[PDB]
Amino acid sequence: TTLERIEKNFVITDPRLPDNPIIFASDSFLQLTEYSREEILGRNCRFLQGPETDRATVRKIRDAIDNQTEVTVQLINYTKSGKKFWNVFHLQPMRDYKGDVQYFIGVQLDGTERLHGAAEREAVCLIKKTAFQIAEAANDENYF
Ligand SMILES: Cc1cc2nc3c(=O)[nH]c(=O)nc-3n(C[C@H](O)[C@H](O)[C@H](O)COP(=O)(O)O)c2cc1C
Repeated sequence: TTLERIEKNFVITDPRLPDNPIIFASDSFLQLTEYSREEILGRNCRFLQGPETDRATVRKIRDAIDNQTEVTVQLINYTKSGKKFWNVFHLQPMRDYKGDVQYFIGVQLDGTERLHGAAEREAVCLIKKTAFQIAEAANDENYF
């Protein structure tokens, strides 16, 4: 139940810094994407995007960041070696006591296909629970 013990794909970014960089990436995220921490810490997550990534879906994420709201989408992402995967992606802002966004949590559920129906429902339920758990752990450890 510790932040570093959560065995899920996620990053935490700081939108009060230039270009909303990654300030924490989970071990699972590194294994999934094949990047190491000296490669992606302090960088924006958009390195996951590539030729087949749908630009309109990316705009939805952009808008949600600009508006400081949550969002859930499915989109194609790329590992460092350039292999494609489908990503059910959930963005969850982390607000302090007065409602200022301190960080964004980003959770990735990787797969080989875009999901529909009950399988999409399941995936979305899962990543939204994971984001809740991350937010609680980070706060309980005064991690950031
Ligand atoms: C916490 C967080 C996690 C993100 N995770 C992903 C991701 O897993 N895959 C992806 O394609 N974009 C992800 N993004 C989106 C990019 O960082 C960026 O916000 C998006 O591409 C839109 O901004 P842009 O138009 O400048 O590229 C994430 C953003 C944040 C803030």
